[PDB]
Amino acid sequence: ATKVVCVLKGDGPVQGIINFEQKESNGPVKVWGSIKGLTEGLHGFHVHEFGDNTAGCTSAGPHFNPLSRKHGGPKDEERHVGDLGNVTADKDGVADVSIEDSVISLSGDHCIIGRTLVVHEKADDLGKGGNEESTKTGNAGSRLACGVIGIAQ
Amino acid sequence: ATKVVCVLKGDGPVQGIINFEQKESNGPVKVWGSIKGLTEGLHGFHVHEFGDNTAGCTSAGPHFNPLSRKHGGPKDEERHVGDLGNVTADKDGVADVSIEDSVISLSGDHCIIGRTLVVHEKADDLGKGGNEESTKTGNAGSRLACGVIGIAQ
Ligand SMILES: [Cu+2]
Ligand SMILES: [Cu+2]
Ligand SMILES: [Zn+2]
Ligand SMILES: [Zn+2]
Repeated sequence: ATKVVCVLKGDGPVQGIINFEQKESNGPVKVWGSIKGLTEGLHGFHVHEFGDNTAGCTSAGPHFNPLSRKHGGPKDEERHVGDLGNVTADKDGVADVSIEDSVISLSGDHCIIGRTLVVHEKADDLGKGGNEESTKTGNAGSRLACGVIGIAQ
Repeated sequence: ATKVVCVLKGDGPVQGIINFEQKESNGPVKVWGSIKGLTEGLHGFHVHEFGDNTAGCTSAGPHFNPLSRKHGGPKDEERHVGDLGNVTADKDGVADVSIEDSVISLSGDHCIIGRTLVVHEKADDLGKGGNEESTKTGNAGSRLACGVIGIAQ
């Protein structure tokens, strides 16, 4: 794949549009877009395993993790494929998202197409929280909005 | 893939859940589930090209058609990959979908993961309407509900 898009929606005010682009079947994935409705500050931003919206964001499952690693930040060697870290919302509740990641992919074994993008209630502690939950979700809390990742024109 | 799912939602009362399962790469895809809120009778049922929900079902674009063929019914050689024909709603407004198709796939060039499933306003004429629109959309009319096709557990 080359271009993909995800529309985040939830039961609250959080909504956004996140694009993904991958020039090469191997490489870096550019991820960008905007999310509104958020409390100012850091929010966990992850690719969850299943593109299943049958029970809202809950049915998305845990973080996409085909290498069976523990949770971390995007720069850690130890992390889930789906660990994209935090995004930052401004005082207007708006997160201008721009991330480049070489672990997720739009092709191959780490393909995230058909999976779910989630934006969280609180900051992802990137696996340094000192408890089991930190090693699973970064303590990012509830899922405020999500969308299935789909193929874009 | 083995298993994928799609949650259909739209601007009106149509909603449903559709499952797709494929056991061999080859291989035939079983499609099944329930759609409620429909007018009794025949409704067009297609996989559209983009998993892009940015502007409702409109942004899903045209029928998935990597072979650049004309619109047909699922039994036709001449058809788009996305042409699943009609589903039938009963007098309760419920379409209990059960289709088997070996043109769509959950992998390879005809993969529908990350594309959009749509259920339409009217019957799909299966490319037998005698006008240009018939050879494109089957004259199935408006898009009542759609969802991105996602990976299920
Ligand atoms: Cu998460
Ligand atoms: Cu259609
Ligand atoms: Zn994680
Ligand atoms: Zn068609």
